[PDB]
Amino acid sequence: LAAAAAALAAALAQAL
Repeated sequence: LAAAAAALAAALAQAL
């Protein structure tokens, strides 16, 4: 679950 959370966190960061 932390692995998944981090993946998505990165996606948002990279969006900008």
